[PDB]
Order: sequence, then structure tokens, then C-alpha cells
Amino acid sequence: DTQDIEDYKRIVACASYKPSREESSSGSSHAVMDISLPTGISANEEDLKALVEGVDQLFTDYQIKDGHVILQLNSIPSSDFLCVRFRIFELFEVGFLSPATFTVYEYHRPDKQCTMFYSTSNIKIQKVCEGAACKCVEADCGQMQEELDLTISAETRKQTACKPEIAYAYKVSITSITVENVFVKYKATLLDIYKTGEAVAEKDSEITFIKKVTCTNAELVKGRQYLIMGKEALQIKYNFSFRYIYPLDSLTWIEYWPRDTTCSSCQAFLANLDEFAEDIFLNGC
Repeated sequence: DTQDIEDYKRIVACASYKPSREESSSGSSHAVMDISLPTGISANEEDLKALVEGVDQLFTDYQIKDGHVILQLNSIPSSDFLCVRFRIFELFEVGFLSPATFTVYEYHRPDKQCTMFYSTSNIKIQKVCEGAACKCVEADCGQMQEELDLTISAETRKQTACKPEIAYAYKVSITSITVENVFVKYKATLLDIYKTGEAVAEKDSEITFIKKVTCTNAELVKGRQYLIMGKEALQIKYNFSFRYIYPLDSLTWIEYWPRDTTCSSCQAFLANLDEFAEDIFLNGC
């Protein structure tokens, strides 16, 4: 995967050799890594030199044939991962392009060629799947609110609550947490509503929330009552059964007014929550 390092883009390509039951756990014979660069993407000649021409050499050789960067070594550690990192400037922009390849194989066997796709430009579209059906969403890393009380003013809350972007603002308690291929599903049983979205959920209904793993502010407690101000109702409709996944954009609100009461200042937060609560419930802003 490509990193932005702080112009200079920069690649961190890594490998390991399968250790076959027959094979030694040592690692492979000399293998070659062939990193195809997207059209009009030069490399940092110096960076390459650095890992071959340093006598504690990661590699034995380098070269640039056409689009390809061709590194070579004695063996690839099966113990763990081994990585080359090198810079690639966008020496030019070709308007339109396609993904290039990262292919690495044993020299004396062309058939054991593992080719992986990758893109030179970074963005986001997550392919999110439910019930054997997939439908994409895009994730802004979520931000968690600081605690139950920050002298949150009713008004502000309802500003973002009735902010044109928001769709559904309502109180859920969590029940279940999964962690599956980039995302983190949250099965939550649903308490009273406040503001209903397009895709209208039922009352003691169970919704599914996703925010993917890259996020660490948004870290939710099992079975702990959260108010969430969810922006999107994502109604992927697969197989004539229609479900909702809700996402957790940065935009999304998170706050936890736990049931425990009279525990000092905790009671005070309840005065505003219920305030904002009854306010929007009665009047739609």
C-alpha cells in the first residue's frame, strides 16, 4: 500500500514465501519482486540503491524495465514479513489510468507467480456486505464525544441533530460486536426515537451499525446505552428482504448517558439529555 509521507508519494511492498509441508521453514530460493508502476510514475533511483548497495543488503539487484521496478533477492523470510520501501514521484499526471501490478515469484518457477493489484492513488469506497449481498458505502473516520457531560447546550445538540445532513437521531444500547474484513458491526437494541430517518426503524427493533477498524475514537462499549446521531440510513436491498446498515461518519454523534444515577455529577447530564429529547420529539425544529 502507498503512503503519503507527511511532493513525494512512497511505496511499502512486502512479502513472505509459503512454507510447504515438503518445504523447509527456512524460506525460498532467490525470488524476484516486480512492482509495475502506473503510467507516468517514476521511482527514486537513490532509494533503491540504498537497500542493495548497503552491505547488510536486503536485495542483490535492482532495475527499471518499462513501467516495472525489478528487485531480486536470495530468499524471502517465511518467519515473517520482509519489506522494501521506496519513493515514487508523479513525474507526470496522465489524466486517465488503470491499476498496475505487484507480482513476486521464484526465479526458477514462472508458475508460482503471485500477482496482486494495487492503486497509486488513494481514496475510499468500502465494499460492505450483508446477507450474501454487497453494497458500497464510504467511511469518514468517526469521532467519539468526550464524555456524558461537557456542558453541551441543548441548542447546539439540536443544531447538529436537526442539521440538514442528519437523518436519524436516537438512543440505542449495544448488544453485540463483530470485526469482519475492514469493518466493525454493532448489533444494537433500540430504545425511544426522537428523530426518524427515511428508512424508518421499528421500536424495540435491532439495528446494525458499521464503522471500520481504522477508527479508534469511536470505540463502543458492549451493552452500554449510547445516544447516536446517525446520518445515513443505508438500505441495501438484497433478496426481497430489506435491511439497514447505519454508518458512523466523522459527522456522526456519539454520547453515553448510562443508567447508573446519583453518582455525583452524572445526574446533571440527565437534565439536558431529557431536555433536548422532549424538545425535538414534540417539535420538529
